[PDB]
Amino acid sequence: TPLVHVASVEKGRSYEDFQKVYNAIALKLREDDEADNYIGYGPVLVRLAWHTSGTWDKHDNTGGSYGGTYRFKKEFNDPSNAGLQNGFKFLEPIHKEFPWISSGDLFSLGGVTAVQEMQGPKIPWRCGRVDTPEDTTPDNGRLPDADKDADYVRTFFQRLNMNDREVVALMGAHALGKTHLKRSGYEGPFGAANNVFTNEFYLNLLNEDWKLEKNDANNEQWDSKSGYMMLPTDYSLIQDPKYLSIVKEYANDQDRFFKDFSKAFEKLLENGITFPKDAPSPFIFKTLEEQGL
Ligand code: HEM
Ligand SMILES: O=C1O[C@H]([C@@H](O)CO)C(O)=C1O
Repeated sequence: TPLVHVASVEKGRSYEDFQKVYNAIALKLREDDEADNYIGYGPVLVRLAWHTSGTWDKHDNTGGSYGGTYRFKKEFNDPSNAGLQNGFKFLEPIHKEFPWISSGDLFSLGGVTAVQEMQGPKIPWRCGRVDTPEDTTPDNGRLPDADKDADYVRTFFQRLNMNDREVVALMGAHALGKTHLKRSGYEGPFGAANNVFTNEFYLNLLNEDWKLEKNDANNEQWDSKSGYMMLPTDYSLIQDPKYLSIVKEYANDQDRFFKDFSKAFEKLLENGITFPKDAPSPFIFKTLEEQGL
């Protein structure tokens, strides 16, 4: 039997405590509005949560969000994580304000807060991740390659126990922010609204005119007449006929896309964690806007 990670709620903490940590991330998001040319820290926090979760292997329960291992040099220096140090740095003063929260809880809560605060769906979220030692840090190379096709994508995500719908849903996070040539070898915004969470990823894939080109690091990307880009793995969602059908469904139903993404994103952030029968129910946090804050 693989490793077992039992959710253990930070001693004495309840929903109100975590709503505070959320509110502090949310306030700071509002505050550092100007970053990445007025994109903000929203997207990088969404990406930080996915990457700290996306090391999971279903086969042996190694990696995943539970251990908060990104805080160790091997994981924070992962070439795939280039840039994410900004997300870490952003969450640093949050963690000094709320030092009782585990690292895994913080990184994953950062992703939740970012989505909700960019007008994304509500993402139920559970506390109880527990910091694990350095020797538990997963090796580099577990996050995906961008220069690949649909067959790669489908296989890759099987290791995260994600099916076709879950893959297409999670990839709509590429409505957010942009690629940076210095970080990934790709350059450009994915779409128009860079820090507002919509189903624009699917609509753009279908409606724009894309042209495959070599960028300034000699990597291939799909470039639109409108000035957007897609990764080869992004564009594969319309080259594969099963993916294409789901792309069309999300392009044509914002509510279903929100619903599906919420489920898949909670699932991604919870993979590898055992929650006790007596654990609290997932928390649905209020936005600042819903609190009047
Ligand atoms: C086939 C799978 C995926 C590949 C190959 C991939 C690859 C990439 C690359 C190369 C970048 C640009 C990094 C940079 O230069 O700043 C990027 C950005 C981003 N990714 Fe993905 N990604 C994948 C799936 C996902 C998923 C599942 C999520 C979250 C649910 C996600 C969220 C993001 C976000 C928010 C950004 C923009 C961050 C920013 O603006 O700094 N990606 N992705
Ligand atoms: O959301 C984002 O945050 C980082 C930026 O803040 C780094 O300074 C980034 O790349 C985004 O698009």
